Amino acid sequence: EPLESQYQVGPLLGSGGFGSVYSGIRVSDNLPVAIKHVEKDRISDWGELPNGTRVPMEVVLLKKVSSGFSGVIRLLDWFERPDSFVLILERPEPVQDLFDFITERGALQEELARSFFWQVLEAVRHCHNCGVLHRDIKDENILIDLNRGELKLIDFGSGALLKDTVYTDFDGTRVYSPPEWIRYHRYHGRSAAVWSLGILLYDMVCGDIPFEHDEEIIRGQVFFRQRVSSECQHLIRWCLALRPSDRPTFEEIQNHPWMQDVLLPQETAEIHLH
Ligand SMILES: FC(F)(F)Oc1cccc(-n2nnc3ccc(NCC4CCNCC4)nc32)c1
Repeated sequence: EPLESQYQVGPLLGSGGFGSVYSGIRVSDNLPVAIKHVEKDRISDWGELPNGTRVPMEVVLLKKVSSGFSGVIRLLDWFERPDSFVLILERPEPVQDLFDFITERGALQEELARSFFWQVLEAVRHCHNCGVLHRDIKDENILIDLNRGELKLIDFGSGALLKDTVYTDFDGTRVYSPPEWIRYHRYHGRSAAVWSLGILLYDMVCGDIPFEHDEEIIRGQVFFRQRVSSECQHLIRWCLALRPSDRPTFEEIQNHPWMQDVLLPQETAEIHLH
């Protein structure tokens, strides 16, 4: 079979709502890869490629964003099996997700959080550009290429095609979901994304997410548990405005005073990762 011969399976890296993910190598050129299995019965959202073939939405979305270079994990190949689909994905090495990174480091220095957050913004802009809404932005779905200091977005399994009309479905992470989802089961793509970016930024500079319960999300009152500059607090509170239309655009986020003078990825690595 074209799967078992082209790739050499290694250790299981993780398992969960996303399926089972294995470390692996492409046998030809020894490129490191990740091998992700999803059972068909466990798949909720289906999509279709330009031709007839019906695939997981995730494959559709990944092909739309996997063109060229970016802060998005590249889809190298996919295979269909009788009861599952198998995805072949890029694997940086060495690598660590941002969740684990924050677990080990605690709250991030603002200089480091600025660099990370900037790269997340460019990746998300890229997705929206390609007509893709990720819908599950959070520290676990962000990989750090430790050598290069480059961040990479992963797991489009809760994603959707970007549209200008309302969304009434959501299967991403609840504590990163906006108050309009909690209260009305309605949200629009960009402003729901910006809310989750606000959660992420708080997570980075405080070492934990700001809200646990539905009622806290709805109240939208932000308490800073760690020392954070006034400019950073302001950006966070702006992303977390209760009224969707009160939140910044990607452009306003990147023109914010706190976002100025970002480090390059490589110097971020030299100063903070090496
Ligand atoms: F971490 C590795 F790079 F080694 O693993 C990869 C490499 C490339 C892609 C992925 N992906 N892509 N979608 C994923 C969904 C879940 C997932 N789970 C294992 C990770 C382990 C640590 N980081 C968060 C989850 N990995 C995924 C995982």
